[PDB]
Amino acid sequence: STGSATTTPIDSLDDAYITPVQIGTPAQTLNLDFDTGSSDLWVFSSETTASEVDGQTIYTPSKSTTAKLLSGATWSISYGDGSSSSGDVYTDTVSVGGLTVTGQAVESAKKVSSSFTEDSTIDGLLGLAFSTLNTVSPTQQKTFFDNAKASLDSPVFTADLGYHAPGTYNFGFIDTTAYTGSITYTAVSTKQGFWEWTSTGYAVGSGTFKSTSIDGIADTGTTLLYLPATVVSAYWAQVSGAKSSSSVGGYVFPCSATLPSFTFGVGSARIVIPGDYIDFGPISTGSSSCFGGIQSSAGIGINIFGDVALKAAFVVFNGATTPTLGFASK
Repeated sequence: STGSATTTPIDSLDDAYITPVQIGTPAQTLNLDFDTGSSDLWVFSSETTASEVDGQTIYTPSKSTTAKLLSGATWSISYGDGSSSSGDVYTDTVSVGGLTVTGQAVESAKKVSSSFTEDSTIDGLLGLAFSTLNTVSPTQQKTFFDNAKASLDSPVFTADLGYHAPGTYNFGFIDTTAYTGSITYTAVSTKQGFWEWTSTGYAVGSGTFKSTSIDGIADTGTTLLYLPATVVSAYWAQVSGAKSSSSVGGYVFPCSATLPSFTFGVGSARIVIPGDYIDFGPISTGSSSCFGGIQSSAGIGINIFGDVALKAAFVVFNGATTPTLGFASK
């Protein structure tokens, strides 16, 4: 079996991407944030505190003839940004782009943090990291990909995120028309539950490539590219007027600037992030100071190849017995 679904930026800055997911019988369609950095499928629901719901589409399990309360099960998660959510658990039928899993754990929110409430375009998350990170207690639950794996033509999913435009998540096959040249595969560590790999280095604009090992995670659920402070300093040094701002919380730059590209290494291959992808617009409405898309990972504790990097590539999440990651230009 295979599945294929279109993923859409939630706003003009590509702050995140949503993908339609069918849950329950009859189908209830929710727009979820596919997140290769976490492993819970959770949704706004009929159970969510009313004051915490503001424009989102909810899952109503009492209206699904295939929904079953998972007795005694609860979940609670806190994300790298500082947001969180929690509730109970149903099992139900979940389909993505024509691919169906029966008995998927659907985590129903009773509480969500303000940042979720304030984001009317995201109805929940669909986690695609490794199931070892799933927060359901007392019995851990499997991710959608893990449940589907055995049925897929090939145990893979691919992420093809667009710059200011729609893209695609495919399950079970590689669309050879979606990329240029070849796919370079690179080793993955699952020891932290993430799609964790090691980049072979970087370049800034037309500058010389610096060979250096950068350990990080491929994370569709993170907007920006978070790298070591030395690397990030080297990048913003090439932008006149750029500076790290304590008050804003990162590197900012004059909106009139033209940004250089940023290249990262995958083995001997190279992925080029166009400079336009690194512009996240005014820090506040009407300001001529703009927020940068490459930021320091110091104090995160891990480097993050988020959307800024991944949308410059066709990315293969290979879930074979020994997982690997593949990157191609497009």
